Amino acid sequence: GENLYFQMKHGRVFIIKSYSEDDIHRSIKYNIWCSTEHGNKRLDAAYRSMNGKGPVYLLFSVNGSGHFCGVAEMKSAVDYNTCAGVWSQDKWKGRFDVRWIFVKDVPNSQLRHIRLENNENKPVTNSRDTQEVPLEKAKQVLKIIASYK
Ligand SMILES: O=c1cc(C2CC2)[nH]c(=O)[nH]1
Ligand SMILES: [Cl-]
Repeated sequence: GENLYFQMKHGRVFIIKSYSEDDIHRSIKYNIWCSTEHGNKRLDAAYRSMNGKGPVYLLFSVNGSGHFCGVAEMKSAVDYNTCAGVWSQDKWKGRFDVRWIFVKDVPNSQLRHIRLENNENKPVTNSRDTQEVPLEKAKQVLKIIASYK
């Protein structure tokens, strides 16, 4: 048969890279995240220009792990003045709401043939934190993540 679900012109998709496995667990538990100052600025702009016309998806991967670990949607703008030190390292300023919609490990081998024309045609699996994913490649990534078993 066929699965044409992801094949939608409104939506923006970003890679999230975490050094910390603990912080992934905490994000899933409490449905919150924080990036760097410049990453927060990037995500906040995308969320606030989307005006709720479509989702901002976050594709999570722990640095060095060899796999993605799940997918969340942004659910709020960035609040830059929040309690410090709630994450494994005290390196972060602020907080935004997410909603994890998918938690499972997807090996990089399933995804490394998808390349990002906006990042020198490097594999999507070689991205840095808050690398944006072109929509047509994001649809391919989401289908692979959803279909993996
Ligand atoms: O390793 C990390 C850990 C976090 C915590 C959520 C703040 N954020 C990030 O971008 N990388
Ligand atoms: Cl695009």
